[PDB]
Amino acid sequence: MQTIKCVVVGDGAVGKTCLLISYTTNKLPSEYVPTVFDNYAVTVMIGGEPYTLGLFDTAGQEDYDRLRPLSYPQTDVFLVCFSVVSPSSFENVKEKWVPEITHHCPKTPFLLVGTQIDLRDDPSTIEKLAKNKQKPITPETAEKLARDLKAVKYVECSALTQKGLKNVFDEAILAALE
Repeated sequence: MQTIKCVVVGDGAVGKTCLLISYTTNKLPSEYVPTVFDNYAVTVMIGGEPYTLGLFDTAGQEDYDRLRPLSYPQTDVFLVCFSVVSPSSFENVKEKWVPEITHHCPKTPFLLVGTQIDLRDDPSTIEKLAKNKQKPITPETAEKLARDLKAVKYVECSALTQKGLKNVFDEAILAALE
């Protein structure tokens, strides 16, 4: 019903910032991409939809320091992000972190996302990597692991695939209803 907070957690470090500014529709072609300040609170309206969605990023443990409280969730929508390249972040986020998130509560809406798309690029990093090195892990591979359960969304985001995290802000208002 009211603005809701959301945080992004992934393997080690993911979509540090470029992800936070996704909706910003900055798109690589644009030099704009300040990372000096971490964003996680922005008020934007869509076609007459006044709401505010907070978004986190990298920060592995998202609390490297254990001293901090491990209880009292400050988010209602869990956003998992992994770089679309290197089965490392993919195999972990959806597998190793899933149980960590599940422990917090029985079941809750889960949005699936990725970072640095296919290696901060996709067109100049796929051909340069080598056809036999492309080893993509999103198209269907990602859908399988989501199906293993039942996330919510299914896409990526990286100064490009931010064709979702953009259309997400609007979906965020839907989460507030819950």
